[PDB]
Amino acid sequence: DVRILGYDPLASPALLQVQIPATPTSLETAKRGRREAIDIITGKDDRVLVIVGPCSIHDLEAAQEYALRLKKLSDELKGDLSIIMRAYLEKPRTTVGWKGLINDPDVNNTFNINKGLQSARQLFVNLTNIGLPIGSEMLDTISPQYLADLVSFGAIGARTTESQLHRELASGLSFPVGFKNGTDGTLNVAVDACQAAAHSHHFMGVTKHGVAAITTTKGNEHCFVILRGGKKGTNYDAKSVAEAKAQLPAGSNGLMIDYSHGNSNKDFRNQPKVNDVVCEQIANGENAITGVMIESNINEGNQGIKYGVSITDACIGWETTEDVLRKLAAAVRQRREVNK
Amino acid sequence: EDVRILGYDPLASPALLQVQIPATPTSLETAKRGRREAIDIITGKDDRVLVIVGPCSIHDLEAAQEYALRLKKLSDELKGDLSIIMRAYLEKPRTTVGWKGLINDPDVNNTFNINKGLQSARQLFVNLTNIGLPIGSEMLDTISPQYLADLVSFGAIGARTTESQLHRELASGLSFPVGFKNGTDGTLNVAVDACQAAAHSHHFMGVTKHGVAAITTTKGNEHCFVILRGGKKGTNYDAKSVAEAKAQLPAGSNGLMIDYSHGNSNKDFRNQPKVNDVVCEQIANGENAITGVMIESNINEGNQGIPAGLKYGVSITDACIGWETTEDVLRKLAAAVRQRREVNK
Ligand SMILES: [Mn+2]
Ligand SMILES: [Mn+2]
Repeated sequence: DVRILGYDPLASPALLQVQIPATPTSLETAKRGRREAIDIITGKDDRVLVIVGPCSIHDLEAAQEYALRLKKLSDELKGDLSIIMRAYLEKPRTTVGWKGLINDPDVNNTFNINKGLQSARQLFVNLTNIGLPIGSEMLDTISPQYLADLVSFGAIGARTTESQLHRELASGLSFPVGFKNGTDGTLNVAVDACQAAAHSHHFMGVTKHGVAAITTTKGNEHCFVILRGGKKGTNYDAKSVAEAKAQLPAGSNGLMIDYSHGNSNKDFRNQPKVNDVVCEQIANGENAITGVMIESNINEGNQGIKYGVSITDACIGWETTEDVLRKLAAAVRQRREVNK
Repeated sequence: EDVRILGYDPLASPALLQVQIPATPTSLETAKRGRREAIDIITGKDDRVLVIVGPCSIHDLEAAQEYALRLKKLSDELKGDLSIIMRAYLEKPRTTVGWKGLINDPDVNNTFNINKGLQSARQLFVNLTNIGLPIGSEMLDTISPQYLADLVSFGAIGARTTESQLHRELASGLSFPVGFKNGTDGTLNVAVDACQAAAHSHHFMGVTKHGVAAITTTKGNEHCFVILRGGKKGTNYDAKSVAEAKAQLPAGSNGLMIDYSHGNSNKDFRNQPKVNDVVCEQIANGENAITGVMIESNINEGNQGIPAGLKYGVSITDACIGWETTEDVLRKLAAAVRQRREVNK
């Protein structure tokens, strides 16, 4: 163990669940978010599933203010959209950099992971307690034990969609999982991931009491592809969606399109333009698009190391978010008309 | 919660398996020797080539022992020129599903007896190193290295997990050199990024020798290096891909390793000796950035499906070159190493 500096004690998932209990509203909300998201990706419901909110959460109170606005918009638009807030705790870096709330909640390289996990669960409880479902990237394979009861959607990021460990993980999660296409912009690895996660897996994993055991999973048939561009180009357009559909196996779930990341070409101000392009497909009868993902915050833009502004990727601001989501809802309505 | 968890089965702790299947003094010295030689070669202290050679995966301990005996004998002959580490790969990343290796399902019949897999794996690693033959394996699982690390001289992160922050974190705490493969699309940037990330100290949740989760702090691993293994945009073992790979290395970079198989073989194990010819030509001509090579090699060539009913010493995963071809390839590689010395004086 020449490269292990040490091991510091860790509260067990079960312990944290008792110390920071979910409310009845919190649990009911998480269940509802899962039902609603399942109905949309499997084509039972004709609304669009929207995963919308910050790139990352670094500020609990700001996240709560944002949740309150989004919960109100979600009440306004619920005939047409099912909204789940991005409450992303874990951030994959290109090389190194802030990994998120769990890993370093004080954002100052002290890495108080126990406090991160307490802040993470108190956050998840606080958001779901106002009746808003939340979603997060499942990067760490141990973290979900601490938080899964509160979560209605999980994302596997572009850099881990190929990882057999993350496909294993997804195969045992109690909620829908969106696998992002690879960083090269092609979808094959995400389709492979969905198939893989749909099978039963055996692997070593951590229990609620914090010990390693052999886990057997059931297989997760609520996995879907998220289109998020990449080096081969953006993939939110009708030609990219036609190629995507051409590649889907029998049994596939609906596609989600991420407006941000590679689909925004390094410019958050592109997300409303992606929205216009996606809305046009939907409004003209595209039924394979069942989800969108949007990086949105109280205030727009980003910053390196200001209230309600991202410290990771740049987001559209609140007012733009309203306009984007109202436009999406209307495209949903128009699609109902086409389908009559 | 746990609606897609069918159950948890008990697992022996790493410490417990370490006591039940102890490493011999020879095993431990061999693992340490293998790390020293590999460090010396990737950091440019020694002018031999590091060779990671052997089966795609191990599914048969006795065939693995016979392969190891022939390999050790060859390694004694060519040790002036080549530092050889056996591939004893226990964990196999699949395109979708399929046999994941000896740990996951050692009986190869979907019974998934992971306790027996871990015992077979560790017994295997002790058997190989106990003849003085150092071993390597892909570090796919972030928990299994606790069972096995005291015996390992080289760790690989597969193309499919080079971008994964968990695997960069893992590598940053392993006591041996780690090779990151370029991505499946054939580009190198993600491997260079993985090496830089693994060289840093990380804090993450991990499993201890006693089998409980705790927060791990690593030191960072300065012995990570890039393995060129081709991919969708084409093969990358030739002199121009090598020059373009050297152009992207940051200051402080370790030497490059070229994988003859996988993406650099174009769907055909018969191409491994042809990649050898091209690689040898660069080495013999003075290329000092190429410090390692990787070869998928078994007692017999080709591969076979799973029909108990398996033919002896044939791969049940990727196709390999057979033993005879291997001896030829390595002899020729040794020759190129000697020629390089002549060019460098
Ligand atoms: Mn982002
Ligand atoms: Mn292979």
